[PDB]
Amino acid sequence: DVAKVMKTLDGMREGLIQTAVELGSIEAPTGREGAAGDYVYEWMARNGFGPERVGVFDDRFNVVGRLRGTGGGASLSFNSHLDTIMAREDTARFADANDRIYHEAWHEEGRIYGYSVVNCKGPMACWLIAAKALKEAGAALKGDVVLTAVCGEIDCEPVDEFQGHDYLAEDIGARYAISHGAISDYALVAEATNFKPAWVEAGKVFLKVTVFAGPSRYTPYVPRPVAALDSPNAIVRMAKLVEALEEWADNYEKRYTREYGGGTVVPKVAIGAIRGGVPYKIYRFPELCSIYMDIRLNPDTNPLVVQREVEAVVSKLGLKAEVKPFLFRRGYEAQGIEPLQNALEVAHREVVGRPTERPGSPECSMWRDTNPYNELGIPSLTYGCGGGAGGGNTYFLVDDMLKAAKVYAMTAMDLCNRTP
Amino acid sequence: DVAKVMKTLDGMREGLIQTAVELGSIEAPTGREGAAGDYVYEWMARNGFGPERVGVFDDRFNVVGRLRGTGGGASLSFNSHLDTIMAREDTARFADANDRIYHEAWHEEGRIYGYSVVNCKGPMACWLIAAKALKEAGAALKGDVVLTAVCGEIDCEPVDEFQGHDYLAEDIGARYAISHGAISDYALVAEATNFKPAWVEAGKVFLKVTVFAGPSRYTPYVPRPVAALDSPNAIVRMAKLVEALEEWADNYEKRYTREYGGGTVVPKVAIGAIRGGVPYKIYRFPELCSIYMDIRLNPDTNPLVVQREVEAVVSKLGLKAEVKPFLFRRGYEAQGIEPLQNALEVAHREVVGRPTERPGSPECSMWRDTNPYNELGIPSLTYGCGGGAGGGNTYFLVDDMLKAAKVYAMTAMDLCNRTP
Ligand SMILES: Nc1ccc([N+](=O)[O-])cc1C(=O)O
Ligand SMILES: Nc1ccc([N+](=O)[O-])cc1C(=O)O
Repeated sequence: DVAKVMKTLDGMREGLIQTAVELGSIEAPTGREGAAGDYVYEWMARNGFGPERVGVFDDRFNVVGRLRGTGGGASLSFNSHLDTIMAREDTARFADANDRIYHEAWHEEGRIYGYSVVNCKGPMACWLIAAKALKEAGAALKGDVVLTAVCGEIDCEPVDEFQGHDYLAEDIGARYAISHGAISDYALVAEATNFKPAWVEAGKVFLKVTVFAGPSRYTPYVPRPVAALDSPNAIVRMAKLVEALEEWADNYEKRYTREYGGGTVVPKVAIGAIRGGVPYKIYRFPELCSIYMDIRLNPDTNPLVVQREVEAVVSKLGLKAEVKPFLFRRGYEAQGIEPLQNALEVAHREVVGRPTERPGSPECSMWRDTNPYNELGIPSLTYGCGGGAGGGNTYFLVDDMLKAAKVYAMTAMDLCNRTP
Repeated sequence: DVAKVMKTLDGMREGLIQTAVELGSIEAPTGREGAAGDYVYEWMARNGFGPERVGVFDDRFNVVGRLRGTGGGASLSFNSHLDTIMAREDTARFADANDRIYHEAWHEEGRIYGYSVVNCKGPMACWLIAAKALKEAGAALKGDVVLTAVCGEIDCEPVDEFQGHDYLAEDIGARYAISHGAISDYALVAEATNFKPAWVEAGKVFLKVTVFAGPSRYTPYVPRPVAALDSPNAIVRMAKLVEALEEWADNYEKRYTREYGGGTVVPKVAIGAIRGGVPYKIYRFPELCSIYMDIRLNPDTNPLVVQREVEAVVSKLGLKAEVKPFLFRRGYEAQGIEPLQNALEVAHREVVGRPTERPGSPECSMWRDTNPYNELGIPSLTYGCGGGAGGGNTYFLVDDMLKAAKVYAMTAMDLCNRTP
């Protein structure tokens, strides 16, 4: 069998690239994934995978389709996300929000370009094609192959005045699709891991640290000189608190590094946002300033601890602040992952030509949709071509992309013909 | 301390009753919890718990407020749900959809009447008041008391053409509130358990069993006689398939009963809805009919197994059908429950007057929002007065409700002054 499907895949090298660019071209930042979902649904429908739209919202939804199998075999889920990182105008976070790389996809040489291709339509293109090859090559599987394309993968979260349809992400994402029928025995989340598989990822907790000072004064009355930490202007104390927290962050990752069978989890910290006062009434400095922190957790850390740590860092400075968490997610290590691990490995060795190696710590210390599957007892690991977008890589090598498709296919033929 | 708060609660017995009826009277079936959330938000705000609205939709949201503590202590979460079971016009499921009991609440004697009070504003009223007592009695707590009132508790799930805002429930419910900041060291879910605490609850999986027959014929051409199982009318084969599944259902609970520390899980089965063809074009019998089954799971059952079981029940009749699951949730047993269990137990003995006993199997075999807390590592158990609405009880005794408020208060006083 395996030789039939392999030759078949070489048949669709063009189809592989096209699907990637066509998908890559669609503007699909988190919050506008609908357009891409429609493309995949049609693509899936067109190929007889009989898709369904699972979603909280009618313009933000997941697509679940499946390649039915003869019967009595393990079922494997293939997963990737619809949304992309950069919106068309994200001038807040990028110095150059207009680079072509951020919002398009193209074939400039035996490689494919576009942040929207690396994350994450390139991998999705791969298993979409791999499923096509099996069906068209009429391969024999006893188990179903489930094709899950999800939305809201990326870590956008509502906070404060940003609530609802536009800001939601992972709550309406893969975990929704699963809890509403996209279940299988094992699941392979396809993302760029550089052909290295990982069965651990990290949780996270988001803290909104607000520091209090005051009292506000009309600028002609502001009192100086005063020590930074005793400033009445909360932006100034925040300045100090930011630098203390930056050192805490430096140590946090070292202390909480944990090595797992699945990978080595090095959980980092970052201050994603800050805001105090409003730009259109600055005549009075603000009595409070806020920062938004992204703290990663290894699978074994309780977020309440981390809050208390950050609470402590604040107390050491004699500041008065409110540390409040507005997001908490858990990271998991796969249990019972072996069958999929093994199936993947044989395929990998056959195609790539060498054993799989330990993934880099960053690839095991982030959020990937393996956590929802593992959360619900569907053993999951992540594996794909290219290097991580957060790295960040900007292209894929079509040969690599073609290899990944073979591995996905072979993994399926292997695993799906084993009885659970 | 404990006596100060106890005398205080007798101070607010009427407020206890008023709060329940006022809350019970609000029409708040799942899908319209908005009016009630607003009520609680203002109630919470009026009393200084500084509430916040956590929700996916602006008319369906959870309310989280908290009674701040001095510092360096464990924090305890109190939880109850806003929604009620029966909508004002639910003529589809109830023979008398107009009974006063289904949609209102009233104080007719030392007891309070109303399905909306038993499930679930009676308990919510209890701890809302308990929080009031502590604050008003200036009791000493080192840790926060978190007041979480949620929506989408009840098992309404979107399916088929019923998707979106109106049909969503627990996905936007408590698990949303927690994943977005309503975290504590421990959590107590207040519902009617008959003053027996349980820290295990059951999962569930929903299957849409669709059976195919045919071919369609205009009534004057329908062929008879034919055996039931060979009928062209898909409603007829379904009649046979329903009785097979009913016998499978009788056995399922016996085979899968499991005993846990938190309780004994007896997982039942039920066929909640059926529909084949449409009432406004009956001249042609339908080539397919569907039933929607609600299958509970003990925490250790894999939803994939139960599907194969039912797929089997179909295959044994030689029927061709499509068994597809459209909901899957997991049931959990609490881990690390001891501190709450004990804190609860001491209060119970003092107020109720005797040791606590094992809960009834139904109360451990359902869905309660303890599963979301436990899923995310917050040990949780459920305890409240009265007997379960699913039973279904139709009233609460004002005395028992007052006791339950005393227990909640005492639990908080104990637990919140322990350091984690
Ligand atoms: N899961 C991810 C989420 C976000 C980003 N990013 O760089 O914005 C990358 C990945 C990834 O898979 O590499
Ligand atoms: N959590 C529940 C959900 C539904 C129902 N019901 O009878 O429809 C009852 C309860 C309960 O708590 O007893």
